Amino acid sequence: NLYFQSMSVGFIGAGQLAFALAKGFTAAGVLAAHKIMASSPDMDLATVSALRKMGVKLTPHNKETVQHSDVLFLAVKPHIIPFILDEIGADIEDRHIVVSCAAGVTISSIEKKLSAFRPAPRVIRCMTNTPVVVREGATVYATGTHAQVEDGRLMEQLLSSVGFCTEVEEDLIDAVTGLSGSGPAYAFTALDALADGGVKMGLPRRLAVRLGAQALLGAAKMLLHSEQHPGQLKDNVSSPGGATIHALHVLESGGFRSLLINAVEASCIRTRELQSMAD
Amino acid sequence: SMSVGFIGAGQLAFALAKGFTAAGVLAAHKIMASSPDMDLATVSALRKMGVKLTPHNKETVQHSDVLFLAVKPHIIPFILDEIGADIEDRHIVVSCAAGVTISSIEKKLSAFRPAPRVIRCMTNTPVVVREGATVYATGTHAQVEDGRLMEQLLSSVGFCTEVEEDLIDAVTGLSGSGPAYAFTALDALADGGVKMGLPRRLAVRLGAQALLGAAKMLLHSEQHPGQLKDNVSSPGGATIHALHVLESGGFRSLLINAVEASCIRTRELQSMAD
Amino acid sequence: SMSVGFIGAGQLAFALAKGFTAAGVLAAHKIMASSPDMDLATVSALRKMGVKLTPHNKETVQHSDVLFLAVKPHIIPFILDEIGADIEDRHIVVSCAAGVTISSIEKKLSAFRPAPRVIRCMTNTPVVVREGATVYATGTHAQVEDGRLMEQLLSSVGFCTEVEEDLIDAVTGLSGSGPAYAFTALDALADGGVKMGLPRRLAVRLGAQALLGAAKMLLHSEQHPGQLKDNVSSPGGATIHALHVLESGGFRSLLINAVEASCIRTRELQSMAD
Amino acid sequence: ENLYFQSMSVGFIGAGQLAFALAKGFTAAGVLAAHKIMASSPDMDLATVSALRKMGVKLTPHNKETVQHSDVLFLAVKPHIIPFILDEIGADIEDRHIVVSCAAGVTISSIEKKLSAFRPAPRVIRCMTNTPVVVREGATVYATGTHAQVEDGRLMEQLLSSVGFCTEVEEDLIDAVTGLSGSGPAYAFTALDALADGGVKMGLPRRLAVRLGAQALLGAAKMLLHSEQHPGQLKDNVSSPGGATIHALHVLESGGFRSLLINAVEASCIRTRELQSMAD
Amino acid sequence: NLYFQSMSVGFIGAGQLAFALAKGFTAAGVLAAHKIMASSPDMDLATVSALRKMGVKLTPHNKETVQHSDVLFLAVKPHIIPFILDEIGADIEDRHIVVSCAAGVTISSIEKKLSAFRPAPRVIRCMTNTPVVVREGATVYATGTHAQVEDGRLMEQLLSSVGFCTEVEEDLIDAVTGLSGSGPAYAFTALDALADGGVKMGLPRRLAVRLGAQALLGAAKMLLHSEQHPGQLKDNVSSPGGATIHALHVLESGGFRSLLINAVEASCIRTRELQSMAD
Ligand SMILES: NC(=O)C1=CN([C@@H]2O[C@H](COP(=O)(O)OP(=O)(O)OC[C@H]3O[C@@H](n4cnc5c(N)ncnc54)[C@H](O)[C@@H]3O)[C@@H](O)[C@H]2O)C=CC1
Ligand SMILES: NC(=O)C1=CN([C@@H]2O[C@H](COP(=O)(O)OP(=O)(O)OC[C@H]3O[C@@H](n4cnc5c(N)ncnc54)[C@H](O)[C@@H]3O)[C@@H](O)[C@H]2O)C=CC1
Ligand SMILES: NC(=O)C1=CN([C@@H]2O[C@H](COP(=O)(O)OP(=O)(O)OC[C@H]3O[C@@H](n4cnc5c(N)ncnc54)[C@H](O)[C@@H]3O)[C@@H](O)[C@H]2O)C=CC1
Ligand SMILES: NC(=O)C1=CN([C@@H]2O[C@H](COP(=O)(O)OP(=O)(O)OC[C@H]3O[C@@H](n4cnc5c(N)ncnc54)[C@H](O)[C@@H]3O)[C@@H](O)[C@H]2O)C=CC1
Ligand SMILES: NC(=O)C1=CN([C@@H]2O[C@H](COP(=O)(O)OP(=O)(O)OC[C@H]3O[C@@H](n4cnc5c(N)ncnc54)[C@H](O)[C@@H]3O)[C@@H](O)[C@H]2O)C=CC1
Ligand SMILES: O=C(O)[C@H]1CCCS1
Ligand SMILES: O=C(O)[C@H]1CCCS1
Ligand SMILES: O=C(O)[C@H]1CCCS1
Ligand SMILES: O=C(O)[C@H]1CCCS1
Ligand SMILES: O=C(O)[C@H]1CCCS1
Repeated sequence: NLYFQSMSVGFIGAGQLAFALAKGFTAAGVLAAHKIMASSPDMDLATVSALRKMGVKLTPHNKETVQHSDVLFLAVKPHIIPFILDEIGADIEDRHIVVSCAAGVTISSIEKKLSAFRPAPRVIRCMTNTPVVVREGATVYATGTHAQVEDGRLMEQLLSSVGFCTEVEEDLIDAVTGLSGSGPAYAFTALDALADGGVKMGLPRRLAVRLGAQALLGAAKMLLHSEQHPGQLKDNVSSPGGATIHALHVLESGGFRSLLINAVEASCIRTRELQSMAD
Repeated sequence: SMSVGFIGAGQLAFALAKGFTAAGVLAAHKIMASSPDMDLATVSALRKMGVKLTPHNKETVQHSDVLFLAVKPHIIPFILDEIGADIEDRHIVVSCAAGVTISSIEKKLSAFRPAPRVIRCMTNTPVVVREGATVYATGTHAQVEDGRLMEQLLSSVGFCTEVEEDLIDAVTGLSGSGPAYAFTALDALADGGVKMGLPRRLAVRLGAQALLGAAKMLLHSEQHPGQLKDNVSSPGGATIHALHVLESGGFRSLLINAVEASCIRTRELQSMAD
Repeated sequence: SMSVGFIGAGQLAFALAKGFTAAGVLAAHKIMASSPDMDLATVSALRKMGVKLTPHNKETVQHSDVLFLAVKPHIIPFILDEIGADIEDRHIVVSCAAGVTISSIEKKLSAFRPAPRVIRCMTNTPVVVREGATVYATGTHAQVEDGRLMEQLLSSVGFCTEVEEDLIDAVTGLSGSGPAYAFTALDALADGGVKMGLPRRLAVRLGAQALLGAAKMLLHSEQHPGQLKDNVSSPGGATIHALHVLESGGFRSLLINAVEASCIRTRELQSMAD
Repeated sequence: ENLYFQSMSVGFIGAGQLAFALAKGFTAAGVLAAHKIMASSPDMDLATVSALRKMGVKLTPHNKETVQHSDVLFLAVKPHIIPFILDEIGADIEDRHIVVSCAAGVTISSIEKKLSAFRPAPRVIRCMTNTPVVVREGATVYATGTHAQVEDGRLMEQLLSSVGFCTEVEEDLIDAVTGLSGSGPAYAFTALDALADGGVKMGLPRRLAVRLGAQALLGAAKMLLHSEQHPGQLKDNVSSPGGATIHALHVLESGGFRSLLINAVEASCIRTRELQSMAD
Repeated sequence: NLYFQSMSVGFIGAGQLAFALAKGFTAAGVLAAHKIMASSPDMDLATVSALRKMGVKLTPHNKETVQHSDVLFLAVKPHIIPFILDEIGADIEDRHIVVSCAAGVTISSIEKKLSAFRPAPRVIRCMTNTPVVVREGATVYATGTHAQVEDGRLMEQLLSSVGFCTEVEEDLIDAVTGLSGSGPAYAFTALDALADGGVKMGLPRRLAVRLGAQALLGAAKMLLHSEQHPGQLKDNVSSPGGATIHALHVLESGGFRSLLINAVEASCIRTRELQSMAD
């Protein structure tokens, strides 16, 4: 029974993430679409067209988003953030909570830019992922220097309506980016390959995609609702000498586990590397 | 009414001049190319087509309105110092050299006359069959009509779109080097056909036709390349068995490696220039 | 004046009917296709084009002069037992099924009427953009004009040549499965473009255009694919660096592996049929 | 012929494998009398020295004697020895000398800098050759230095063409030539050893396998040199569809055979550049 | 000063090998081109066009080649040999020496076919390679049951005019096929790759191809003219710590030697496998 009646939300940037969050927020019923505004310099985007059909207000002018909004999501690519902050810094007011969703971009770099215009900008940094669009996101956030305690509580309330959400220290966010930020892409890759495996063994592609996705969804839910180690859940599937343990062996023979560690590491390191180039 | 020149009379200049004249947008007599070796195979070819040839880059500049630089990247600075005093208000200088930045070209030419009109492009050899892939970036002093003239000319020999200059090194790694990746693949596919009993000539023809048709399908489709792949393979069938052996060798990762390596080498060469 | 039927209304039947009608060689109303699932996506598409649809394979046979079999290979014997008593002296039966031999088809149809006119072909999905690659072999009772009619029809949607039947399983591994190899390559090349900073849409477009143009160059050239590769790479340049990383992963061997695996699976499936 | 009646005196500083191979080639070509060649080394107990002596080449421990004897003077010592050599006999280089450095990686610039401290216009040529000059099938490139006369390059090409292929190049290609044709014979000997092992594994006597493998390589190389066709086209002409050769080419491809040869040319070229950076 | 004045040579098959041998024989001066006849069912072949320009007599009819010829080379693909022998078996005469160049095809299988028409066919089996076209071939031959001692001597004389030639026991020929029969293709592959290596390091392709080919030619000649082991010749190239030994290491790290053994083995095994399918 959650609903933010006095809250206006804006998105600077109207792409994949702004669409996913706006769709998730409106489906959760915590925000009416007409209380959301998004800005983009390209109104011929498929996400812009989708946001319009939801009822979200659209404008080319970032200043209009700022003037409309209380909670302001920065949903542009990381290298665009400093340009955005230069553009609307003079328009940030005491009432604004600035939530940066940009990969890698530090609270410090945002606060430095905005502080040149008005002291004490209220800044929150978050890392989320596209499954907020089906209200099953994974979101972490860190509060900035001037964020009030009620600001973090409000953001956790809002972002919990579209999936898991918890506060972290900011120095964990680049690693979260490599795990759950990039994570859905690892899963989409895995599901494409599992479906290819099903097709190879005789299944129609449509059925293979449905079954592989249901298997992943079910297993993830089991782990979330269980207190047992994933190794123990794995042990429950494989009967001695059976089909599953034969398949697990071929995964191990290819270093399957190491590839996933490699992936989380590479996304995290690239996230750190990009920000060091920014600074 | 346009007059076009090429500094350099090698593979790219031939490919572009053959495409332009085949497209009809340019008559061979409006094209002049220069090279210090007038006994080159490509120079002989351009002569048969009707293109004017000269050893003197100054003559090419004097006749051209649009001037293409089609020499190797390390030669661009030498060329710019030889012809810089000959550039005029009318000239559009189109650099085709891999890696060479608009800034480096504009710096050299500005020592002689301010506001040189510079465009940088990355194209590829299939312009010779009017199926090239071309991107271009406009310089500080290019007029808006300069970019439109450029896009009109290069669209006649393939795909053409404007990009920001900071994308061009990556384009080089993808569509600039791309034809070589395809020629390697076609040689190997033909070897596979021969191993399974096909005459070499038929294998080359079938492999090339298969790649051409698939590329055309993807260009004409709004569907994802993975969806088009799913349409080929029946469950349990021959295609999905072959796709597995490609995946087992990391086929996808090799092509990613290639684009990266070409792009990185392009960036590395230009850092050496600067 | 020709009437064409398809038994099966799936991906291949759609692709061939779209190519035929786009080529102008066949009006959509002269084509009938049958399928047991009239709520298929491809069946809806054929209906929009003007193709006649029916659930009854007998109706397709009754209207067709040329009859394409475009069902999965394990279904061919079932189809031949359902329609065998309906084949006539006028019919040319064109089997498109992977692996299925002319001998197996002629044996089944001969139980009903002697001298069935049978042609086996291997084509691919790019017939839908009239750039298919098709081979065909004529059966024991096909007249000489039957092969010429077949080549005329299939040349309208791509390359077409007659082969001995014992080459068709290898052709399957090369140009039949080939589009899937190209779609995989194009997905990966686009990923490489994105890694180096290109938007995904531009990377897909440039990669596909590069492969299309290179394939067209090879088809229009008498030069060896290795010679065309040599023309792309400058000494020390970006392309030769990328070619090295392809060679280091055994890129060529993977494509040979793929053709072999598809051909072998085709042979294996037909041995299972027999 | 014309070079023979030129009665050239040749010297080698260094009496090792390259000096032996060149001396053997020049004398077998009839361009030089063995006794018009002089070679020096501090180690007069080397096998190459005994072979040179048996040939009739003049041997001396004293590099100055080689210089004074010579009209064309080959520097055939290890790359890191070249600067010591140039310090030692630099004062003995005369205006009549053509100094030909064979040393891997050593630049014309580095040599001219040493020698210019003594006479102002030392005539320097840099070359890269290989051991098959010993059977007059060498592969040789050379670049002319700042003060080499046009006749000096032509004389050098005449001389080195008598023992194989020879062509002028820009100096900045020579490190790459080193990795290809300089080191190349060692790749070929490795390949010939391995091909012979393959012959032996399949049942051939070793002597026959070595002979057939070497003859195969020689004939294939000669074909390519005498053909205007691409090596891939010549390869295509060997393999029938489904046949033995295309099966063998597949297993080469599956091992990255091509990439190994690229790796080798690269590795030798890079090592050549890396040593010279250590020098300069 | 060799010349076979009373010898007429025929080729059944007018493809790559017939062209290479006819070009080699005529360049050696041991045969006039007009004393050579070749037959093929396809007179629109590039090799047929090349043979015509040399002066070689051409016919579509294999029977004409047989009637013209004394020495008859079978230069068709191995699976065509039994069809050929059926076709012209009745036309073999006492004077004919039948030389089969077909990979894998045994003397026994040829003699069995031809003996059904006339006893004691004179059969020689040979394995050669395309460098006979530059008179640097590598050829072995085995004499059949009814070949006279002068027949082998004559064939060794003829084939020695286009390269190395020696007699072997027939059971060595499949292995020779894997080594020197297929060998030129291994070399063309190696030269293409070496040239790519030169281009990568800055050489023009034309120069790189010329230098790589000269290097291989020179090294092979050195080995042929030396009594030393190839390992010893290799040692003479590499100075301690130098460029060559660095390159040899990277070849060894990739198992370069094993790939060449693999190749000879695979060609030999395929040659045996094909013939077992023939029989
Ligand atoms: N897509 C994902 O999976 C997630 C993305 N993120 C972060 O969200 C941000 C955006 O990601 P996507 O939405 O995927 O990017 P996207 O590229 O889909 O949308 C980007 C939007 O920014 C707009 N834009 C460009 N310049 C602008 C300007 N000057 N003012 C306003 N809008 C401008 C573009 O027109 C486009 O609408 C990035 O920083 C990314 O790290 C974080 C979590 C997950
Ligand atoms: N060939 C390709 O696939 C493409 C090449 N490019 C770029 O085009 C340029 C040349 O490419 P290619 O034509 O392949 O090189 P190329 O080597 O075939 O032709 C180069 C031409 O420049 C001439 N040249 C050398 N010095 C000269 C001088 N001082 N004045 C005038 N002409 C001179 C050479 O004689 C030769 O004719 C390079 O910058 C390359 O990056 C870009 C896209 C594709
Ligand atoms: N899709 C491709 O890339 C190509 C496929 N082929 C061959 O074409 C045939 C089919 O290929 P796709 O169209 O991809 O299969 P598909 O599965 O897309 O269409 C198969 C059609 O057969 C219909 N069908 C099933 N049982 C039937 C019956 N008893 N009577 C009539 N119709 C029936 C199915 O309902 C479906 O519409 C296969 O033999 C395949 O080897 C050959 C070349 C290329
Ligand atoms: N061996 C080869 O394959 C080729 C060698 N080269 C170059 O030729 C040069 C020598 O090569 P190798 O003859 O193989 O070396 P090597 O070591 O066989 O002969 C070197 C000779 O230098 C002599 N030497 C050492 N210090 C000396 C000094 N202070 N004064 C005079 N002589 C001295 C040694 O005693 C020995 O006789 C090297 O620079 C190498 O890069 C280049 C082309 C091919
Ligand atoms: N190309 C090579 O590197 C070498 C090939 N060989 C052997 O030589 C034989 C031929 O090899 P290539 O010449 O490369 O084949 P190829 O395919 O170049 O020439 C084959 C010739 O046979 C002709 N032919 C087909 N049916 C015929 C018939 N019924 N009567 C007469 N001629 C007919 C074809 O029209 C063509 O002219 C094969 O058995 C092969 O094993 C042996 C040593 C080396
Ligand atoms: O014992 C096994 O592995 C079976 C149970 C899980 C699916 S297969
Ligand atoms: O894989 C399949 O189902 C067939 C499709 C066309 C070539 S093989
Ligand atoms: O490799 C090269 O020399 C350039 C050719 C076009 C793309 S990069
Ligand atoms: O077709 C082939 O591969 C044979 C040719 C000569 C060596 S084996
Ligand atoms: O010592 C070395 O390896 C040099 C001699 C051969 C070419 S490079």
